[PDB]
Amino acid sequence: SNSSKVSVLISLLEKSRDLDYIGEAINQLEHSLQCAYFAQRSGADNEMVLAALLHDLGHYCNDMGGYGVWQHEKVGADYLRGLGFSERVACLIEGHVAAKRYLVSSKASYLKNLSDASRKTLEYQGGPMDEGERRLFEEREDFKDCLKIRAWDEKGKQTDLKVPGPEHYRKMMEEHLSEN
Ligand SMILES: [Fe+3]
Ligand SMILES: [Fe+3]
Repeated sequence: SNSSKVSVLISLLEKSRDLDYIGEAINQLEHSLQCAYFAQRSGADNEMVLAALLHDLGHYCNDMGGYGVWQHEKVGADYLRGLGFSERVACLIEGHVAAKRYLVSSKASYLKNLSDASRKTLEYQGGPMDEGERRLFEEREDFKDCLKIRAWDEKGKQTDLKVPGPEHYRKMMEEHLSEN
């Protein structure tokens, strides 16, 4: 079914509120919700919103500071592939880490924009990209969308911010599973 797959996701999400914040300022649920809030606010399609909603899903579905889970972009992507999510949502989520490594190596002042948690994890994710590694990232057809998502992940750290719950994105997740 599709109503149960999303019922597991919303269950996985709501339980992140009870976790260890992984060094951030808001719990892992508000971080997920604010990203989807900023994604939907920009007028982006449903695929971009869901990707931002589940970009750090690999932190609590199964070693980094500890400020997170190893390959949380890969683990989070693989988990959604099993549910039937599109490859676009998978790669956008899997490329959210590489998006930061690109922005840091490109913008000489992007490190300050980073959270304390995200900066510490960079020393586990590969640090600043080399000259040749950022070459391949720019070759991606979703090179634009990957940078927009990471911008929402850095912006989604607000403490005094009201954001719709996971139930607001339930219908969006159900319709997405039907298209695939
Ligand atoms: Fe992340
Ligand atoms: Fe994040």
